[PDB]
Amino acid sequence: QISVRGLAGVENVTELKKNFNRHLHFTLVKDRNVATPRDYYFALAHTVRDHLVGRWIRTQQHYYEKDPKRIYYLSLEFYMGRTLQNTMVNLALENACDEATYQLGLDMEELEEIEEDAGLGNGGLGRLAACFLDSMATLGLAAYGYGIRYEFGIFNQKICGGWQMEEADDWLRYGNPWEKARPEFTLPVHFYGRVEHTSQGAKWVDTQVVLAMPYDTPVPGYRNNVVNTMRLWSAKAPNDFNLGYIQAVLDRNLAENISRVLYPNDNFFEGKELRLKQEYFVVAATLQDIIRRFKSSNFDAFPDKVAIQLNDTHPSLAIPELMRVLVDLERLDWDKAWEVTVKTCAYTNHTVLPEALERWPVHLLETLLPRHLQIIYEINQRFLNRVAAAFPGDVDRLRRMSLVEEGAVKRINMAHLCIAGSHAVNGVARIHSEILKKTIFKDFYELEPHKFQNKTNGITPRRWLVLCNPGLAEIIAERIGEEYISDLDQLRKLLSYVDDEAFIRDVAKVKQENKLKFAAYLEREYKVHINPNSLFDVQVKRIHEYKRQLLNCLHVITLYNRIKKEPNKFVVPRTVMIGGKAAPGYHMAKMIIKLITAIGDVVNHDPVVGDRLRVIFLENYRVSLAEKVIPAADLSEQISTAGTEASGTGNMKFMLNGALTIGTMDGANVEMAEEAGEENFFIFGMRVEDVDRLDQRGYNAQEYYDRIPELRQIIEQLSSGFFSPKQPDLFKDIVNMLMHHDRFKVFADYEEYVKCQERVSALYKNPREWTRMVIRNIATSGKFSSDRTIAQYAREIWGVEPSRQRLPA
Amino acid sequence: QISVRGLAGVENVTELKKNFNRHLHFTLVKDRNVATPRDYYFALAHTVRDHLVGRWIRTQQHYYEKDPKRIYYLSLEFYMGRTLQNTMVNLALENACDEATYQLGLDMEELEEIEEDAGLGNGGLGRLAACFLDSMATLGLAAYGYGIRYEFGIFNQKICGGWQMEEADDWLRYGNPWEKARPEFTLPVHFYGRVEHTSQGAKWVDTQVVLAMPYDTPVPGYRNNVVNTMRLWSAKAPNDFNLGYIQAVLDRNLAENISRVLYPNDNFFEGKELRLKQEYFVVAATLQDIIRRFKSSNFDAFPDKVAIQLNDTHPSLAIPELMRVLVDLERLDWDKAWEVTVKTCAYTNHTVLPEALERWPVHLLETLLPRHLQIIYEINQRFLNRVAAAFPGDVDRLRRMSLVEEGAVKRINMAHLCIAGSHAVNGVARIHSEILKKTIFKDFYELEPHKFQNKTNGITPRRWLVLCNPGLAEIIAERIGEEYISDLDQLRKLLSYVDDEAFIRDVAKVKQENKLKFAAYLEREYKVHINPNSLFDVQVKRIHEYKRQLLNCLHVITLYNRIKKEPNKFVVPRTVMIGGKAAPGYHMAKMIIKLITAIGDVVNHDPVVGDRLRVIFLENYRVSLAEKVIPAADLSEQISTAGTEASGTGNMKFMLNGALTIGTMDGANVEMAEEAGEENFFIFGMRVEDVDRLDQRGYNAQEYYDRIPELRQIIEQLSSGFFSPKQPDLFKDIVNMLMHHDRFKVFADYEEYVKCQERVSALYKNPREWTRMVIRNIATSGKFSSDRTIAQYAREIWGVEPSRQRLPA
Ligand SMILES: Cc1ccc(-c2cc(=O)c3c(O)cc(O)cc3o2)cc1
Ligand SMILES: Cc1ccc(-c2cc(=O)c3c(O)cc(O)cc3o2)cc1
Repeated sequence: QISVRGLAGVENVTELKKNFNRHLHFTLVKDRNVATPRDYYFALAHTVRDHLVGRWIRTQQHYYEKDPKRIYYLSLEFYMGRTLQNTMVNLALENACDEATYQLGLDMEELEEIEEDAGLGNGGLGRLAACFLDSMATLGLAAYGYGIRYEFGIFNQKICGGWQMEEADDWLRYGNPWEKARPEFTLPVHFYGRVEHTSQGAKWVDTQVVLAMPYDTPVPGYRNNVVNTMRLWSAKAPNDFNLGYIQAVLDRNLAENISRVLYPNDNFFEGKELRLKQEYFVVAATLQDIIRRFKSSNFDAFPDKVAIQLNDTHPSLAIPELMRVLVDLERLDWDKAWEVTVKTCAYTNHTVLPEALERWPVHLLETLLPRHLQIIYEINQRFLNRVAAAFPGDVDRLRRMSLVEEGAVKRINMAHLCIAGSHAVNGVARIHSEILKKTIFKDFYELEPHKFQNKTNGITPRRWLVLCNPGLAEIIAERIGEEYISDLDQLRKLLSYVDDEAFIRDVAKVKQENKLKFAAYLEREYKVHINPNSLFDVQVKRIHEYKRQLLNCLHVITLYNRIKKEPNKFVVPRTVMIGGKAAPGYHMAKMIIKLITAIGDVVNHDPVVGDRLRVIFLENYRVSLAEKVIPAADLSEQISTAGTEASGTGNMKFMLNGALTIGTMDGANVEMAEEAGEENFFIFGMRVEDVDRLDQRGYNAQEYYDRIPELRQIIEQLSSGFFSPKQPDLFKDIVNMLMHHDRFKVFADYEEYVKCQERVSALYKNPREWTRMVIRNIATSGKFSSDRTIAQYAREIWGVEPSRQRLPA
Repeated sequence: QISVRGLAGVENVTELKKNFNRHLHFTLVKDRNVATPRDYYFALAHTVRDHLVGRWIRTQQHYYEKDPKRIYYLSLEFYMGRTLQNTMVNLALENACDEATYQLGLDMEELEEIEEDAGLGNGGLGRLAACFLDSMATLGLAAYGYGIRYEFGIFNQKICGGWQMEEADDWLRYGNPWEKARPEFTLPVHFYGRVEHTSQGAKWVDTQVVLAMPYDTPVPGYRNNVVNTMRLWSAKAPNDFNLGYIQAVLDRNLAENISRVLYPNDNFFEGKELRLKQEYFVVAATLQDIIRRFKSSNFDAFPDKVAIQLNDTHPSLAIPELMRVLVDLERLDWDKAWEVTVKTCAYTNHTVLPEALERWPVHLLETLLPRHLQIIYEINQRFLNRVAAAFPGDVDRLRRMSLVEEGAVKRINMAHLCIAGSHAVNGVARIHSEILKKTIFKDFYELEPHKFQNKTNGITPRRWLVLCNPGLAEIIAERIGEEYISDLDQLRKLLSYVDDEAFIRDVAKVKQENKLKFAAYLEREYKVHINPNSLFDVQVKRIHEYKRQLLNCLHVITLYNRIKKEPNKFVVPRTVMIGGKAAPGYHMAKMIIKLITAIGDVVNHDPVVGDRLRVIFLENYRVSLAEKVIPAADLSEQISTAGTEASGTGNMKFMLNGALTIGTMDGANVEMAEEAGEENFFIFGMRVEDVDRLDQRGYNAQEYYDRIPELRQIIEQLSSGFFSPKQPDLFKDIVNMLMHHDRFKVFADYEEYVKCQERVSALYKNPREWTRMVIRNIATSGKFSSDRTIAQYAREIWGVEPSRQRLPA
């Protein structure tokens, strides 16, 4: 129907239908009479997968022929979402498949909805990995995603009585048609044991073996016929394992638990053994695989053929592991092995928040990875010797920079390990990268300034525009062509259309259609009635104190109280939608969810309010829900305390999809405002500098409570039980935190937020000027493409040249 | 090459090759350069599976159209072995696939060897299920095998220092291409809880739910285009299960352990909770499925549409479960529900050995299945009331016949439950069925003589002749045609060829070729040197006291001692091969294995012996090894104490494949000797009557030790450490048992065994007369086809007529 979805040729369509009917019969062992919609999804999935195979084989063949430098993206998270539509998009099969299925009397949209999300990630960090894979394939890089095939991904979130409940994400129940098991590439991973010092170096012995079995998933580039690989490792017990008999067999589960479940913490460190096992498991299996590929091309050339990107410190053990292989197994001298390691590895930092910092107790590493600890101590000694030589007598520096933290229990700072063992350390937005150099890694910067880079995050415009927002994609394509999808900078051409009446009409029309479709989706799946003519005010992201959903809650209650004070005065109608998962053990995050729903219970049922104000908690926020709600959004809420949100990526998704941003000068917000112009952005609140000023003198929340009557009223309402009639003291922990222990200074930004929100409403009253500002945002969103990001990684870190040239089909 | 393997048409071969190359590419994502032999096996497996699909869909469709009476074979064991060759055989694709693969430069035989056995069984009972499925498909019955998809089947057996070691049978590691998951047919199974008595009857509440997910495997009939279903249930935890968070996810394993591992006990009851869970799980999921199919055709008609065969007492809970559904859920009156149950269910008994009898502690059923216990007590009360009325004043009868056994702990006799709740009780050989009526079920017979039947066991001639012994199949086909494969009685026509020089030559030639091939197989896979001109003396079956491998050991040591006494005297050369698995906790069985190997260590390394005597323990005896060694055998050892082996089926396999039988008048041996003639059988030892005579007066083993010098020498050798120089007392437990606690009277049969073995050797010296006797055996083996067995089940128990008519392709 629409052009950017590709051609529906008579040949293609005939062929797709034939193969659909083939798979239904032979693959699914079903006829048309007994088939469920799930069968139909599977038939289509297999049919589309068939188009990947040739390209997948050719691409891997090609990388063998040409032997390019290989990029290894190590992450414990790949937040992939659904694969079907994305595959169709990148292969240009969407319209053909739409037509083929239509003729079979099926709605492709309905079939797409049957696919489970591969939710093998928590949030930003995980989704960045996913976007990166897409971009790396699109830019023709010989790149491999390496991670863990979790049996269970991020929990499914149910709301029960306004509270979050967690359900196991059994995503593999019905099978995964996208993966291919490679049992022939199974590799041993070792744990426990002890170190033995012989004549011929150190030997790790008496270990427990877990096997790592790889599953390969294709990563198609955008219309270039490149298909890269995501390899995820599954834990399998050896056959001699525990080998009364029955219990031995049952106890194989112990070993296989390693790949069982994704830890559901966002920007939080939990020092659990099972977590460390996951970290070693992925690192050990990957490095063996890397080295095997390399040897089928001495170690001098390793860094010319291998780049390893560490996604946060989660795979930091790659550094000691690479040393261990090089020193203990390959018998290189320390210094040479170290050179190779440093020149191979690069570290991306994702946050400065201290509770996220991985600091592993020594006693844990001692038991689990005895050899790796020795190697870490050796790295620490040699590193600290360089520091001593550069800064003679600066004993405090030595203490601050040590990989080993002294204290109650000794810990390893994995971030320090990463900086020491990497040739490049990058942040994920300009302000974040600057903060790293100014604050938490100041000492490291002073020693090795050359290591520290910026690589501002991005999002794939494939998933995050073409896929989720085809109507916007099309109207843009009608003006400026299709080239922009793989070259997002071309969106600037839209600036010359800012005074075009037809384009203004189109932008606004697409937004209205998206809103209608989302409001419909709500009624179908979660029976709730929302006004589509209202401003869609959405905050979707993990629930955190630092992300300040609470600040949003305060505004929501403010609007409510203002309506009640003056019922018969006009206000711009809003639907306020907040969505996100709390980590299961994060009490405050779980309380915030409850507050959100508790406000809804009051606001949504007040006759005086009408449909002027609605508060909706979006249940089970995940990738596939982001694809629905983001296109439908008017106002993007990016309201973290300045200095807390390293980058964000949600911010970029909304900008690309025609929502305006209300936000702080935090993370990539700063660069978005820079690109679009401050006049086209609803910037409010303290800057980083302001927060520092407040910290130096001390943050007294009472002062704000005393001086802002509107704020006082809200706190009195929370305390007295206005929002919890049956349990008047329900929200005492919220009030107490805001008043006495608020690290994120919610009250400090309250006044500027509310005022700035008034300005949003004022602009919304003028549809034409709203839409013109929207155009200025979309048209300057080009920088925030992961294509740009990966291009910068490739040139400035990995030392490879990206390519837009197509492989032969 | 050979005719019974079907046509290799130019069209067929071209088509198979095209589809092989298709699957390699699309299914396995491999090209010819990277493919392993395992890939090639998989490509062929998928290609052959493609030929099943059409027939599978049509057959199930047909059963919906015609709505025939449905047979449900409930077993906890299906010893299927490999599927590929069997599928090819039954579809007539063998030669075409041989040709197709040959042209692709591959050896099909090598690819076949890559397939894992589906070892979801222990021995006789399990293999009988498998043969039955084949026969039921071949005889056009609307039949379904129902069982458990164990993640791990019967352990793989390694010999280490002459001792059995067990390894996990991880048969699903590389995937199973034969199964199809049916998640849409997932069903809840309940455990624990408590009973609540309301106004409207009893209610089972507060239960723990496990889900049962079915996997369907095709069962092709022989060349009739019928494909029946084996449905095996897998345990899956519900998503709300245990739903800190991490542990909850990990604890899903608890629930899934139900389908994890097959209990590796042969004819032995182990009263473990996990075992009872397996028994309820398969019964609960199956009965729901049966009832669902039935309702898509009141309960009056259930037995006209449903037969349920219980394979031993393992699925005895089907009786209380059917009552529970009918009474508690469907709200039928007790008496009517009972009528339906009895008319639906039939019980096959597999042994009289008391340690095999399932006697479940009440406290276990009380906790796990509270409602089923109440129903059992109710059955018991009503049953005992009928007994009281028939035998007034016979209080002892009441005690003997009770479903509930009084004692230290109360137990339920599941065999009593089965007799009470079934319209038919059958043994598995004439002598066994008679023993049931005379001894262990005398009381039950006296009450309901009409219930007790015989159904002598059989083996499928497809697997056990055509598949494993194509050369024998062919030479038979050259004379009498191919019809015999589905009508084994036609083998009688071979009696008219007993004096044909050409046929005698052919029978002997095939035997020699089989021996050469097996002797080769030994060298390749287990580097050992055997004389192919020797008599192949084989005993393969589970290791048991009752099966008397020990008696065989005594003979072996006797031959050895005789050679040593007179080195320069001629003896017929023998290779003695004993194979079988011991249950992991069966100490005596594990000692016997050790003795066997210990004899080998002495005999096989004695220079004086030469190649006149070799003792080989066949490692990892399983279905696929039976297919190799049985065709190669000359003498079949069936030497159980009379009254112990209910039937046996190994006996029949050897008879079909041109080995002579040395054996006791036990089990089906009696009928084999009857069919072939006693003069064509090496019958020795006590009859049942003789054993009874010995028991009445008492078995004193000392008497035999005192009177038989040859026997005394052997016992002195065992005791003094002739066979265990380093550990002189290794075999004290063997000696002590034989002397003082031998339930199986090894010494009593010793003299007649050795003498009868002398007669075997004498006949072997005359090849022509040996072969003529072989022909008389093969030619009278027709009765022992499972086709005959199933035909008798169908007519005399199930009330359905078998059919040899083909379905349209
Ligand atoms: C700034 C900031 C960041 C993260 C957190 C956080 C995140 C968690 O997931 C979390 C948890 O699972 C258990 C717990 O006891 C505390 C926790 O705290 C708090 C504050
Ligand atoms: C006649 C007869 C039959 C079966 C057995 C038998 C079989 C077993 O599997 C077994 C076992 O696993 C553990 C054990 O302690 C004893 C056992 O005894 C013994 C004698």
